[PDB]
Amino acid sequence: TVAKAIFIKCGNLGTSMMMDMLLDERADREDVEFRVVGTSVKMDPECVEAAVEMALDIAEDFEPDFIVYGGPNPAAPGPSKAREMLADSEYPAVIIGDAPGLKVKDEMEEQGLGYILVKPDAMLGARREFLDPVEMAIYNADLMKVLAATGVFRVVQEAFDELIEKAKEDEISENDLPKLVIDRNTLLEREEFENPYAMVKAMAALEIAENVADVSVEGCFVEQDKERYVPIVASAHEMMRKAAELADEARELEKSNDAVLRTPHAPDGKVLSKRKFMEDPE
Amino acid sequence: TVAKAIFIKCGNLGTSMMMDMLLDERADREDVEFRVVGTSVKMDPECVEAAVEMALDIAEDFEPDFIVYGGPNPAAPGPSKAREMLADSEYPAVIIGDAPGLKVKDEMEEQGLGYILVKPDAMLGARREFLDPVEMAIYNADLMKVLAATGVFRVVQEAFDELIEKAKEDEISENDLPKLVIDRNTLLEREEFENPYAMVKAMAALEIAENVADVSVEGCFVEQDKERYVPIVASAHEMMRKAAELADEARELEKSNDAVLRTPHAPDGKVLSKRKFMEDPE
Amino acid sequence: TVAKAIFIKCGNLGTSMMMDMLLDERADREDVEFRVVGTSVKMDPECVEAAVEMALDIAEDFEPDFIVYGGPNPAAPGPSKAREMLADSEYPAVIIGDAPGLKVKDEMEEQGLGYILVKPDAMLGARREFLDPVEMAIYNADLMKVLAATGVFRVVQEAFDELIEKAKEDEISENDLPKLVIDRNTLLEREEFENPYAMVKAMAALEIAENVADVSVEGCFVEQDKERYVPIVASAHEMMRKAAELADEARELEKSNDAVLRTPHAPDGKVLSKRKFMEDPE
Amino acid sequence: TVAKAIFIKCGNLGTSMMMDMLLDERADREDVEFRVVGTSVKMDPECVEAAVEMALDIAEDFEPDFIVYGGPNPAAPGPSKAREMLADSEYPAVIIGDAPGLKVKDEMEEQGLGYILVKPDAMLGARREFLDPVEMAIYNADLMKVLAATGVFRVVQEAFDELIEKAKEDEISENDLPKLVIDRNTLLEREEFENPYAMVKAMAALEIAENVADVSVEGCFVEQDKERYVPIVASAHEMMRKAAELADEARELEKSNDAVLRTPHAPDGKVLSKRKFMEDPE
Amino acid sequence: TVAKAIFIKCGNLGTSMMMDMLLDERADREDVEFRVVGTSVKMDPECVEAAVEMALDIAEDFEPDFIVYGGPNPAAPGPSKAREMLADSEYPAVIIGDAPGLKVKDEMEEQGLGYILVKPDAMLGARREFLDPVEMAIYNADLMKVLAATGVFRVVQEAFDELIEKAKEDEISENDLPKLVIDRNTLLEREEFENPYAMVKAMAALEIAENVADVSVEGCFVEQDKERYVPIVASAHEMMRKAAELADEARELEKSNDAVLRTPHAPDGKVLSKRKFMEDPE
Amino acid sequence: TVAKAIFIKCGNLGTSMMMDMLLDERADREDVEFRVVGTSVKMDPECVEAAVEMALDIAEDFEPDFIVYGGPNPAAPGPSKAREMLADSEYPAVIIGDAPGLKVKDEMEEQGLGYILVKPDAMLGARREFLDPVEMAIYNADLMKVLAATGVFRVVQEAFDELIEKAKEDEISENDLPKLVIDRNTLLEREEFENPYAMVKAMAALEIAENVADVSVEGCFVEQDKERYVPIVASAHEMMRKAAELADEARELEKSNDAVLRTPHAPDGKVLSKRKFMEDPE
Ligand SMILES: [Mg+2]
Ligand SMILES: [Mg+2]
Ligand SMILES: [Mg+2]
Ligand SMILES: [Mg+2]
Ligand SMILES: [Mg+2]
Ligand SMILES: [Mg+2]
Ligand SMILES: [Mg+2]
Ligand SMILES: [Mg+2]
Repeated sequence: TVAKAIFIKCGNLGTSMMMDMLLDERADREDVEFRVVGTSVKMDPECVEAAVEMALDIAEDFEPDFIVYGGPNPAAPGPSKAREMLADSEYPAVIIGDAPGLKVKDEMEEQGLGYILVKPDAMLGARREFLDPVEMAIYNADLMKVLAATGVFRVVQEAFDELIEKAKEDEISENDLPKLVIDRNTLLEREEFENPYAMVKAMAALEIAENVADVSVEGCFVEQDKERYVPIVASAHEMMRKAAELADEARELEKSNDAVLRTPHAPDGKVLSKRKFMEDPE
Repeated sequence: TVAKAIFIKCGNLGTSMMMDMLLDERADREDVEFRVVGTSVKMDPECVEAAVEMALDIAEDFEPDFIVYGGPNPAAPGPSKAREMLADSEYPAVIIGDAPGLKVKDEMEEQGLGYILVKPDAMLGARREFLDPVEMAIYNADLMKVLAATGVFRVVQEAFDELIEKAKEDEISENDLPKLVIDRNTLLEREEFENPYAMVKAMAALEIAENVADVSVEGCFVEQDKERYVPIVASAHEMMRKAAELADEARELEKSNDAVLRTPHAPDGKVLSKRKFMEDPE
Repeated sequence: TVAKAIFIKCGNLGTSMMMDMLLDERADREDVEFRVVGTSVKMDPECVEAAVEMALDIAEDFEPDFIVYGGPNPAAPGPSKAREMLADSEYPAVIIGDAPGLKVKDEMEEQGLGYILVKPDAMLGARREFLDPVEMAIYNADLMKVLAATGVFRVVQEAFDELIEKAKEDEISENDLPKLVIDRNTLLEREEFENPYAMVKAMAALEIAENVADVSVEGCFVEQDKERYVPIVASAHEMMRKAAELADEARELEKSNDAVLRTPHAPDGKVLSKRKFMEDPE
Repeated sequence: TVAKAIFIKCGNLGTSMMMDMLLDERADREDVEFRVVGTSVKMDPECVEAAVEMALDIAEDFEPDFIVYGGPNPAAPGPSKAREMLADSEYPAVIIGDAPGLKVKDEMEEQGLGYILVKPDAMLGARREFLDPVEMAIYNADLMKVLAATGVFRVVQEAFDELIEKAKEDEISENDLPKLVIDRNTLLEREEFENPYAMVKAMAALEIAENVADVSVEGCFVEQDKERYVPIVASAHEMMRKAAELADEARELEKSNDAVLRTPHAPDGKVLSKRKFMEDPE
Repeated sequence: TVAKAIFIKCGNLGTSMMMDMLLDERADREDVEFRVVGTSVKMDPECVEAAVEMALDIAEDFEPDFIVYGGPNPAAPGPSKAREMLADSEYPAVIIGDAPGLKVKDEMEEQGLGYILVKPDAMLGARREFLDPVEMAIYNADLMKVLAATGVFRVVQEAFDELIEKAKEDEISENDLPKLVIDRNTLLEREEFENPYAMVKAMAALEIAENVADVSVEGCFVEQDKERYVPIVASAHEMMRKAAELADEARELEKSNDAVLRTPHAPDGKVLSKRKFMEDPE
Repeated sequence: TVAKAIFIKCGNLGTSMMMDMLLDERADREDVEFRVVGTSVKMDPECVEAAVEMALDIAEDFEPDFIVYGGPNPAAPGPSKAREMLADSEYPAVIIGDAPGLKVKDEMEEQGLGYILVKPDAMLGARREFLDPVEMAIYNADLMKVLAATGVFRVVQEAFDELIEKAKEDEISENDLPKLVIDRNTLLEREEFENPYAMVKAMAALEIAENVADVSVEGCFVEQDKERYVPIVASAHEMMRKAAELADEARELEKSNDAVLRTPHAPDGKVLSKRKFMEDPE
């Protein structure tokens, strides 16, 4: 049995960039089929409605088991429109967002929607005087390293792998949909790191990443004097570059102990596991 | 006038991940509208045909000025199917690929297709014993840093910004479509770096990135003994992590000279430019 | 001529550690004379009363133009007892503290006391399972580097030096007592850095340092499960270590531009200035 | 029993900055009480006399079990005056100093004084053209990191904790006073590091720190041409920065082995011990 | 007992620099005696003939069991003249060279010569506008670190040591002459590293080092525009510097596991072995 | 005119490894011809005599303008034998050695010999339990980097190039022979570095390198307990590794200012100069 899902991407978040690929890392899974659609970085109501309409049009013939909408701020006008539309459909749906989505957690539960809110997936320093295409890619590279090496992406992988198993049995109820809020403390109960200083460095990285959002918000929405907001948004990006270095340090500590956790998918979808470098995943 | 384009993403390449977002980094461009569709990491003929069918179905009402297909190896069976389908349509199209696409350069020109082949966008170490979702994200983070900080993404941004200006006048001929092959030497004629050692470090990074592909190919397709191919594909990822460090070093050298090039888009689409940190882009 | 002051130290703050020495770095100023007294790390009301008693006791013959009380949380029982005793004395006083001091900011202005509150001077992870003497010294070394290389200590040096001048004019009124709150944004109003990225890295260092406090507070006072609070306080120390590294990176950028600001004292007390390494300070 | 001591600080040494704090890192010991006095950085005969007078006057009602004088060069005029005054007093006393103190080791033994001479606690590059307040704080941050992470501060902690136990017998014989000389080779007799390379990197850091003193002395007291002495004193600071980086590397090695030694004090003064991060100190 | 050999050095290779010293690291072996002769960096046929003449001249009385010729490109005119003269002599010979030596591999086996071709021993960026004496020494330092820390020099040490044993048995036949080609994959057949990531980082270092050669060749012999060839040769040197850093990182991983392999010679010549730092070599 | 010289190498010193190569970095000088002979690492009286005999025998027909003997400790038995033999010969000669050579500086002057004594060229940690071939190569790679990047090799290059010009007069007076002692302070009289912090970091690297010798001597010739001497010699190597990192940092600072001094030789032997990367050497 093959699980099917549609992913909708409007605006950009580190987790939404990677969400679907974390589920079939080598494209050799025989038990899933996905469609991805979106309006690139635009996330205003008009564009989001168009993205969701594309998804629901495709859904008629594709018959997805679930639909995922990912992008910044579930509480903003565009994303709110996607929530209304998905909540109004027959398809089980999950919203992937950032910390600002906490504001509409109750609304989503009432809408029968699942959610994964990633607090360290911080908004970048989006002022024209600082953020050009290259800087936007450098920041996303640092954020991707943080979310991957700290183990945050493994939490997302697990949540979706569980939903995929239920999708195969056409047994996805509203109570099966995730209601997750990820942050620094999430790491305390993961079996991610064998070395404790790796866990602690990873936690420091996620704390710094979560803190970057407040700096970006101050420089993009509060401060209006350019002589002040340009340095402010740039400082947010310097923070994120150091958070990636902490995440890199944590991973190198696991390498020193030959204890790097790897959880690849088998062709039939089963999530395997290994720690030692030369050990086969099982 | 608003330029419209559809991006199709099958399989994953660092350049295809970012291609559309490099054109509207803060989502405030009033002169473009994009639709993005794809089948995630799957790039076999069946999936690619489905992705292209989605795009062409959307194209009827969306009326794009051009269509872009991005993903690994334009010469593989799946991508070749996309090339046939796009070549058979009325829509000007561009193929974004990696070095293996060089094999079908002549075919694409005969098909009336543009192309941007990025040699340093290297295939990862895709063996199940090593590549799990987290490792696949860490590698992509390093590759994204390399492609961004060396200036490769600025070359892509420029090529598409030129096509967008022509799209606005509905004047995109086959001769206007790009025919670009990017590698280490491309950097020699860019006005990217003010400091020469930054350029030289960026070139070293792209050379190492291009070389990673041969290692990944050896470990994934040639070597069949796991005691040998697992270390081989892992060594490819260690190379890419050092290429990202070189790219980071180049950018820090530009920072030391307060000469970091930034080329953000104005709301009307115009590509602005600046070097000094406190200088407004113009 | 020759101003005099008494410094009282109870508990420890990075700023209180260095405050007096920042005013006579080579012990060759002839316009100042200082006395330092305290009860070491203890800062309970009994111990703080004893410390101010010592200060007030020696003030009788020493005759200080002003007295300084420095240590953590001026809102706590111990430090509050000290503000009480100093406000009702015949010597103008200044309170050096950290962010919690903001709770009693107005109360201090009402008491006729001066103050310098350093937000980035963060409480450390004071849990017995983690913080031994060596770890405390390591954390203080990192904090000392942050406060010094970001330029925060220069702001403090300048405040006390201006007061030392007002004091020589035997006219120290309340309107002369400093009323400073120092944080990341303090750097925007300074000319500390010639290189813009050095200032932005220094800002990021101060933001991380300020954020360390919330983590230490959670681990010391809120979280009660030791499997969680030990990793939490350690993650605060890993954050500070990276803040120290950003501060170091900033200073190295100034070195690359041969623009390290140095403001040494002359024997008469005047603050000289220089930027180039081989430039005499004027 | 509650042991009591008075610490006198004139001039600045890394060990004198931290000595008292190393004995009650979280201020929760109920078996000790300290008073700290001094004249800040000034250490001339006049100031040191005043410093010891304050101490002796306080000693009257405080009734300490021992007195500690810490500062650079026990052989200089001021410190020599302090040695005579303390040697003459009724209180058992210990002198904390640097390598120049070796010149009067026999003399202190005849004066009935204890001593802890720390060779790596090197004099800084005190030339006006180079050493301003910020540079002095940066140097001290590096030196503190070296003395902490190499284990030197634990040697000092242990010596005083041993004396405090003796004091609880209200009988400190001259025989009980420490007579220690600490340097690179001190580590060979300790079990500070579980990893041998961490021990040898720590030894290299202490050797470099010890060697800094000779460079500082040359630039401050021998070389008279500013074109030569400013570079000489700055080179001493670059050496101390790298010593701190070596000490940091040693500690990260202990982290990789989850073997960081921690020896916190219990509320009753007992020194506990632990190696594994998640293990309770016992 | 006491084997003898003559080493001839013309031109420079990292391996030829170190080959003889790797056999008697502390100059205390009593089973070997060596003579070294050459014409420095010159390797033209006239200079190489003179060097072999010296060797053959001293061989008359010295009576070497074997002669070694080491330097770049055994396929070039100069080195070919040396293979000619050595193959037609009464002393068994071995040729140490780099990758270009593969062109004449069969030709050398036909000449009855032994060989050790080190692929990672890459030609440097020998253009006058870039390579001065200091840059050449820097490049050689990085290459020397790569060849040593990755374990390549141990492979070479072992080849010559086994030959030295065959030589003492006065039975050195052609079947005893080494026929080695060393590259990244050579490490897969060794037990050099206890930590798997140290071996993978060492493999990546050797792959980058091998790739440096193609870049140097392009800049020195193909590219003719100086605005392009100077950056090209410099990028090859930046690559080697990162290869040296990966090799260093690998060695540090072995240190973290206290597993640095050491194979020192005993006075009698037997190769001892040890892994733990404090373990006597047996 | 074609100057000729013979280099004799017994034992190993960093300066003796590179001395001849520093004079013809690309082997294109047509004004010089060299012969190099030696006994590898052995430097006992027997071997050194044989070494000088080879040289003197070759000198007959070669007819060099001067002879150079390079190796550790000019004062040891073997080197002393070489000094006597060369002093007695008809050829002007120069002795290259390390700091122990200072012991016979007056003697060499009376022997009519020139000398270049390099204090930072430190003896390595030659204890069997620690120094195997790989460790020796690693140490030498770090030392080479220090002597190259700090500018010491340029001092040596210049001294010999000055002597070669004299030799082209077929008249080298004793007065023409170099009498140099190189150490940290040598940099103060050079204009090697455009950036002053690069100069002081290079000075710090040479100081650390010079200080390594004393640690090595202690572990090799003074300390007899293996539990103490193995850590001692390994600590000397950790110091040299950090000295190399400092020298690397100095060079990267020159790169940031596009001010890397390069002084390549022209085909006729003239020494050219350039600072800016893209500028031709003149
Ligand atoms: Mg439903
Ligand atoms: Mg409902
Ligand atoms: Mg169910
Ligand atoms: Mg067409
Ligand atoms: Mg056509
Ligand atoms: Mg046209
Ligand atoms: Mg439990
Ligand atoms: Mg031109």
